[PDB]
Amino acid sequence: KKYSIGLDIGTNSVGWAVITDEYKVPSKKFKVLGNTDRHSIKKNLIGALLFDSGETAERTRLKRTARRRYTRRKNRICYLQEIFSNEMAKVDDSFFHRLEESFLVEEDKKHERHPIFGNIVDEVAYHEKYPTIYHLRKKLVDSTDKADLRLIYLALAHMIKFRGHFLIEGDLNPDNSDDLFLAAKNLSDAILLSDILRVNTEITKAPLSASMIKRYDEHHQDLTLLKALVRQQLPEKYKEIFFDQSKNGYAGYIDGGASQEEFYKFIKPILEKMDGTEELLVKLNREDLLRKQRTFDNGSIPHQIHLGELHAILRRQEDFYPFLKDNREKIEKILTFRIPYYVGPLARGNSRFAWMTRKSEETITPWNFEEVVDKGASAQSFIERMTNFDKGTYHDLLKIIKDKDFLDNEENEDILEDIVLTLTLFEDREMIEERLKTYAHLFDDKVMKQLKRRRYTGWGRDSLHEHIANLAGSPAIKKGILQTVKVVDELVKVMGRHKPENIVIELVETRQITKHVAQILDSRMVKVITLKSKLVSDFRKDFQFYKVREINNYHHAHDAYLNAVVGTALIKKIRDFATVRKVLSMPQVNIVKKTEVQTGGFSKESIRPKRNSDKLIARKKDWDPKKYGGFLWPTVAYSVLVVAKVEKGKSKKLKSVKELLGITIMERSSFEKNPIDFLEAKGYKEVKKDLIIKLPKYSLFELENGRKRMLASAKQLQKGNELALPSKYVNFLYLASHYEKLKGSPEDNEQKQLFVEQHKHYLDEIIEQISEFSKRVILADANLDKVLSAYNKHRDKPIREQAENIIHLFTLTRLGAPRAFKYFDTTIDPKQYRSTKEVLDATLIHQSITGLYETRIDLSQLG
RNA sequence: UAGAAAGACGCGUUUUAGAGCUAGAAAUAGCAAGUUAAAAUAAGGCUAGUCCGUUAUCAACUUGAAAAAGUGGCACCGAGUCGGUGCUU
DNA sequence: TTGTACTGTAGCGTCTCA
DNA sequence: ACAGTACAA
Repeated sequence: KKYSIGLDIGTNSVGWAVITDEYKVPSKKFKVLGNTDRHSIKKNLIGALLFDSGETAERTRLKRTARRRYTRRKNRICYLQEIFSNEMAKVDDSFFHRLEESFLVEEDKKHERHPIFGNIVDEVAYHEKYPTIYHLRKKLVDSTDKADLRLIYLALAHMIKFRGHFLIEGDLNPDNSDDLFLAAKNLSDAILLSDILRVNTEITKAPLSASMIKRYDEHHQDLTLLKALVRQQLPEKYKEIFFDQSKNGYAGYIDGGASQEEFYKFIKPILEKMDGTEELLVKLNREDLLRKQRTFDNGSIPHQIHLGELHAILRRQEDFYPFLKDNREKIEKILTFRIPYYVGPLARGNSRFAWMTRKSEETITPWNFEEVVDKGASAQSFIERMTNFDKGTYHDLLKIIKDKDFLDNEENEDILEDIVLTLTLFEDREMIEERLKTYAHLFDDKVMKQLKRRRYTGWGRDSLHEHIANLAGSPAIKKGILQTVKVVDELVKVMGRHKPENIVIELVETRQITKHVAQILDSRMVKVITLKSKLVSDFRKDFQFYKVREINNYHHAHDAYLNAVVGTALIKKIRDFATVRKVLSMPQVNIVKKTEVQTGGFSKESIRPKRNSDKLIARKKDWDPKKYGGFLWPTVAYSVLVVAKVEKGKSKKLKSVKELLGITIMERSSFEKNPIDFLEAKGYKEVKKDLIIKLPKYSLFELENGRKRMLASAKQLQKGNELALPSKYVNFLYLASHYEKLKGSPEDNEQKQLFVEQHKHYLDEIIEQISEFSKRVILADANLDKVLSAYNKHRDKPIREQAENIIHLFTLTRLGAPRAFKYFDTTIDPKQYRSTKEVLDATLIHQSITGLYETRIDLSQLG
């Protein structure tokens, strides 16, 4: 009539147990549903839940921020094109069209394949005249001659597509340098520009283009010297270095994927043993030898350099094109504008992150930003929304008031709370002034213009899904909480809604968890015990109950049992203690890997080159991956068992087939919108609508002779069986190791040290046990012959290392995916179950959250 | 020691553009050149925003657009992953 | 033409704020 | 986990 529940809480596992007063685990007969022969199974009330670790939201946050970055950059270029469109339609209406179609292949383009000029000779002449865009930028800054609008748009679009960082708040004009306050400020500008820019010998308003043009010319002359020198000294490696793109040469540096430092470390011995390269070595040691222009170290350039160059070109070209003079400040705004950090996304109430408030409901652009956005309300909403609700100044403001008695004034101190509220919340000078506006008449101008600098820091301290969705903490650590609440719900469900007298659970987080599960007694209709792990740890050492975590997953459920037993024993206090030995040795433990649908990214993110394979994913709707390339390795959401007719053969025949097919994550929406039509799109005919079965990852299949296999994907399986050793074997395998810390005392505990050699033969029987279980459910032959041979050739080694590598040997047997393991001195290579045909006639198992209730679907009776 | 949200930057990848020349029946061989740009950066979605799209939730079966609710006897002896016995309606 | 065995492939660095 | 090459039918 009385039962207790032991719970072990972890990132991946929730061990559960049902304990009676003699510490017995009851064994009860459960109705099993489904079309199979059985209608009753017998299973023990002890088990473990296994699931994948939960994911933190950091990756999703970075991906969302990158998405917003690309969206706003494309919007910047769209603004610039919108400005230039009226004038540029007069000369080349198709110019922007060719720019957007530059990605397409020659037959797919709606205009000529040369984007900038639309004809071969002009494009070749432009590339010869300006080898890079930086040559064009320097030419437009320096020369006062009229320029074509295509070239000016190219320079400006390169300016604002890649505008550089915003870590500088002043002006930082690039021509300032390479009354002590102003001299010190300008010399600070000089030291930062010397960190950014190397040298400018002949003065120009475009020092970045000058320095990188020097970089390009130096690279050209040094490559010419390298070609001549390698031809004159080492003709056999010329083919290697300047043609082979795979051997990390200069050809690998340019055409291949070699970065700067690997190319340097490859070329350095080459320029060391051959002579005449002292300048080349000293340039390599400066990391200035054959540099590119677009380089990883360009993150240091402030946006003010690009802004100065852009201002220079528009001052040069305003008289030729008065259209630029009409809206010069607009293009300068497009470079210099940035969404404020406190505003947030510019939504219209549709985001789940946005908090901004707008005044006048026009579309927000660079130019009307400060007159449409209520900066005050948005800025205070930034700071109020993430500060938690509730569960010195006596000597400091004396300076500002210049009086202590008026600091001790009592009547008007609510607004005095509210000024320090303002300067604890806000930071911006104008915006602190705008929220400080309220108190203007109480004080003369100098004292609040001094007082606004007084920055303050610090702060003084239903449905179940929505009842947990409001909780604090990371989304990764909460998964065990949701699963444990659901396991408790089912364990009270199983026994006619009889509450347990005591449940025992596994620092500050679990102190909060104890209260959160304690609120259930009045929120959701159970003496919860906050058991410390140390008590179970020394108790498990005080007796024979050693664990070796490398063997199997049963020790989760065993730890749940130990939790329940120690908790009920504890509450009962500078036949039962006889029962515990039997209950540890039980071979049947309900272990459930949680069937969960994979959610996440479409595939591995690297875009593969063009290939003739049909497994490349189209990275855009029109972009056929035969020609354009695309992604590989899509993530499957879940498998789907489908029975249908498929025509096969040149003389096609409507042959019936049963197989499972994988739904990838982006096909999931289209499949669940209309399953049959998606399946017919895949080539299946007369699909049986009601016979379709959804199969998530870790779907469990039971096969003949008790073999269980777990489903990893539509094309891959996992081992789904666990071996249980007798506890004596586990005790030998534990006590064969840890000699420097096992005994704890030097001579009384010696029988633990002596225990292993008088039972060395257990290791031989454990060998036969592993072999019998591998002919049972692993069915690996060659790997078994390998491990038997390796055991026979090393069986006389000292006992500690033998037992440690016997512990290593259980990777062959452990639940989950097969993996390589070293044993003594040889890698036993794993095997991969790429054969899902064997489960299309097996017994599909649907397991409840505890795994007690089951549903058995015999697939061979379908179709 | 780590959790959530916002604003940015620089690379990288992919396709195209940057006329390769000479000897060539050709296979290929010698020679020249290489640094840059455009576009995309989850397919896309509709509430069409300079917004949203990788976090969280998810056995089966019956209702419910969904939300959400409901659906499976006991005692004993054994233990190769659970087996059987008897009582019960 | 359809399954098995063996080997290879897999986005990232750096900020600023309350 | 999936892709690609290399073979057994």
